[PDB]
Amino acid sequence: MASRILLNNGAKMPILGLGTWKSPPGQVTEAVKVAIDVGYRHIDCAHVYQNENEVGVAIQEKLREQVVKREELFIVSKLWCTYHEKGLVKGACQKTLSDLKLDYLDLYLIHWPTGFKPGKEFFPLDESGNVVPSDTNILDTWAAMEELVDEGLVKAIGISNFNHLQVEMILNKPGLKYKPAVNQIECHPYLTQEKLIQYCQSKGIVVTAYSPLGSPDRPWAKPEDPSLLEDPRIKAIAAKHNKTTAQVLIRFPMQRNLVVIPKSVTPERIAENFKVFDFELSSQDMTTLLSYNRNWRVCALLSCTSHKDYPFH
Ligand SMILES: NC(=O)C1=CN([C@@H]2O[C@H](COP(=O)(O)OP(=O)(O)OC[C@H]3O[C@@H](n4cnc5c(N)ncnc54)[C@H](OP(=O)(O)O)[C@@H]3O)[C@@H](O)[C@H]2O)C=CC1
Ligand SMILES: O=C(O)COc1cc(F)ccc1C(=S)NCc1ccc(Br)cc1F
Repeated sequence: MASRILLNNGAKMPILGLGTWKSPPGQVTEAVKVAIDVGYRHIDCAHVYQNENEVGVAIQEKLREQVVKREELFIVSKLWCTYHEKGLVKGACQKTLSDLKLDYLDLYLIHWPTGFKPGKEFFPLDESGNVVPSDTNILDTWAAMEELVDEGLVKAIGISNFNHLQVEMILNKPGLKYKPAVNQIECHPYLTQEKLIQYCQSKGIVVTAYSPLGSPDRPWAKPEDPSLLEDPRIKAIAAKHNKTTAQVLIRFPMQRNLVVIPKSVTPERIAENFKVFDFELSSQDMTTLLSYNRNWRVCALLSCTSHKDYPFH
């Protein structure tokens, strides 16, 4: 399969990227170096992941090594919730740029639709454990994102964890200058996202699927939770194709015209997850995988559920 998808900013985005949430800082530099060596050209980052400096060391070394050219990389990061303020967005982007050793990002996302009170804490809480909101809305945050394009800091802007009505708000913004290029959302066989995907695709927004393996390392995992990688129905499809279950789980979103960003810090798995361009799931395989939907989310957070803009129900 073709390795890149065309965005509505005219640029092409690699459909397979390396995720970096939870990648330890002492491991992620090697992970990214290995990823680039074995063919990855897209890295998904975020300031809140607390490892962009170390990701950046890897990127810079591979650029300095001339393993790749900067134009061939597609580096994504995300504006954290405590920086949804006019006067904070540029500096947040610039900190990410400085950490990543870059002079531009290929794509910068509003990480979650919810703004939180600015300050040192990423999740400022009241004394009863509720997140403390910001008054700033997604439209004003979007205007701030548009300025970053116009200043040359980012080539594309987009959104993440926006629900249907929030995407629509963005698209219906008075005076909208740049449409979102991407909506990055959780998506896998247990949370198949057909409705939100069709809406976004119908509007020309590319969807990136996060947690495609079900985020087995999520810190709130419980032993009784469903496990994609261990689901014998998925293992059976993998066996039929002489591929791993992870490879099926990665190929699945690719054939839905999604971008997908599996995370690993294990060199062998980083390579395994890239070897997904030489096999095809049938339509029956695809529909069978879709049938496993159970509306199950890795990423949700009780402390944020009363925020006016919390996306999920
Ligand atoms: N926008 C947002 O709000 C969010 C964005 N994301 C992004 O999406 C990325 C991917 O999602 P994430 O939640 O990290 O989880 P994934 O679904 O990518 O699962 C990662 C886990 O799977 C393991 N794994 C990777 N490859 C294999 C394999 N071939 N066989 C078996 N196990 C494997 C990893 O282990 P190991 O590393 O030990 O090899 C790790 O424990 C994130 O890292 C982040 O970049 C994720 C959540 C939210
Ligand atoms: O968020 C990520 O990329 C990956 O996950 C995280 C990554 C981090 F570095 C820190 C926290 C999270 C959490 S707890 N994320 C879930 C979450 C955060 C905010 C809101 Br609004 C809702 C929500 F569900």
